Amino acid sequence: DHPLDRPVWNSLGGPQSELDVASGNLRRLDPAYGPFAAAAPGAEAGLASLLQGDADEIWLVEPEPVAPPPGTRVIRVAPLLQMIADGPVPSFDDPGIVALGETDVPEMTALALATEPGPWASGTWRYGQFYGVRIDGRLAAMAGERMRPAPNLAEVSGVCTWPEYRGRGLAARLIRKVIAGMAARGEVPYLHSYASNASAIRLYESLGFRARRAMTATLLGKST
Repeated sequence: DHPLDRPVWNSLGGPQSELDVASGNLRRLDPAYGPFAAAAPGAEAGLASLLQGDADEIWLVEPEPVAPPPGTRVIRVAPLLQMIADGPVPSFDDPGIVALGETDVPEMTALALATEPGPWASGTWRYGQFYGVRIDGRLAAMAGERMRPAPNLAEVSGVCTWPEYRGRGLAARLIRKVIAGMAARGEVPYLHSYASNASAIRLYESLGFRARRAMTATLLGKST
């Protein structure tokens, strides 16, 4: 099957294998980076073993909903549309977009926790390159890189903008910058949207992404 059919499994067994903290037929992203996990086909019972504290949870990204094995419960199930940008990136020079780094982490963290960038843990900024835009000296918006299911695939993630800076085209410009870097390295961008986000899908289509397939994000917690 395609590397993007199991992006958590494949990234953690592939280019990002140093981020895997589990063993054997379970793969678990270092929690400093994010909440993602995956099981070998047939080995899903072991997912419960990744959930010890009462409030622990794991996100899975698979073609179908993951059934809660014994010791677990489904908290959320989110239909996704997975998209790929495998056509040429038109060049777009945008010097207002700045690379982010360690000194920006407090501000990145505030933005991420306040908006909907997806999961954001203490070390998520280390997952790959992040870019930002600053307005009145504030970090207005950001976007970055995340999973790498194979050497030539790279995920666009962490796209978020403070409400007060929305409607100015920042997200589009940040996505452009991220995919330019991927392009420079000969990598193909991909991303997930919620299937429900009609607006976002149109934005991504306008930035060169096409629908690849439906996927499902499952959030598992401990059974009560």
